[PDB]
Amino acid sequence: DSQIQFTRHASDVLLNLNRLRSRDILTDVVIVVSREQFRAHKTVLMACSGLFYSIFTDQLKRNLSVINLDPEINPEGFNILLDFMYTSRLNLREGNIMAVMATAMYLQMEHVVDTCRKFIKAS
Amino acid sequence: DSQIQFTRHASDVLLNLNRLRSRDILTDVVIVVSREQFRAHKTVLMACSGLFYSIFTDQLKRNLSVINLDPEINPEGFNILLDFMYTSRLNLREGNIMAVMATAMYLQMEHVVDTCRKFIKAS
Ligand SMILES: Cn1cc(C#CCn2cnc3c(c(/C=C/C(N)=O)cn3CC(=O)Nc3ccncc3Cl)c2=O)cn1
Ligand SMILES: Cn1cc(C#CCn2cnc3c(c(/C=C/C(N)=O)cn3CC(=O)Nc3ccncc3Cl)c2=O)cn1
Repeated sequence: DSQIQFTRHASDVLLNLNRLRSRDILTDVVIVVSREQFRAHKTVLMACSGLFYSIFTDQLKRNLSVINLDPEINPEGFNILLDFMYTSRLNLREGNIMAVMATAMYLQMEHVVDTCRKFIKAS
Repeated sequence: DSQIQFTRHASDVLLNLNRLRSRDILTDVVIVVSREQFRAHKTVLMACSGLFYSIFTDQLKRNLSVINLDPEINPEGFNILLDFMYTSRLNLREGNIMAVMATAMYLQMEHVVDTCRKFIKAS
């Protein structure tokens, strides 16, 4: 009938999902990146990453509780991207850009990769 | 270091969460409303509703897979609100406003209740 749009709702949801992550509430996977580990919600990972979408949509892998990433992936770059997934904010710096871009390619995050390219273009 | 804001990210996440709901992927609770049932992600419910937050944050209830709502709750009003949670869009109409408002009070959704009040004020 009469539709009403709430402009802050999606950001408020994402904030609250991040609050749950910070309390480890209903997290259902650990992502292992070399010597570090990061806990998350599979649904958020799938929503933000083609790699995680492809993993958890397969019935064969959906119920995995631990995912080991490629040993070459930089844990800092992963952490930057995980925080982006839950905040919409990307901490890109000359000192991290290459690792973040390579990690975003691996995670299949095309908009982040494109933004990294724009960052390179802007020096 | 250098922070970059992605303005469409939160809405894109929510869209993808709704796509998962529509495929029943990683849904982990059924909400029973009289003769109808609705499947959802607990994390989204907790993010959007004080009632569901209070239920699932308690360790006693966190692992419940079925929640029976009060038998007085209107399934249409619940469905409208569940769709709002996953879309940011509220379908309010003269024919549903009272049931939606009462349901939003029960679900502890203050911004929706306030919007219902504004709808009443605007006739
Ligand atoms: C080498 N290389 C490959 C790539 C790539 C790619 C394509 N690509 C696939 N998938 C994606 C993104 C994405 C956005 C991330 C961002 N902000 O950049 C989020 N996803 C998951 C998704 O679409 N999930 C979904 C779909 C439908 N229904 C339910 C769900 Cl959960 C995404 O960008 C970059 N470099
Ligand atoms: C009788 N009556 C009582 C009320 C009420 C109330 C307060 N109230 C409590 N809770 C809420 C809302 C809310 C917004 C919904 C909307 N769009 O209107 C979302 N929540 C869950 C939440 O804050 N979750 C959360 C918090 C912290 N950390 C993690 C998480 Cl998941 C919320 O409005 C209305 N009528």
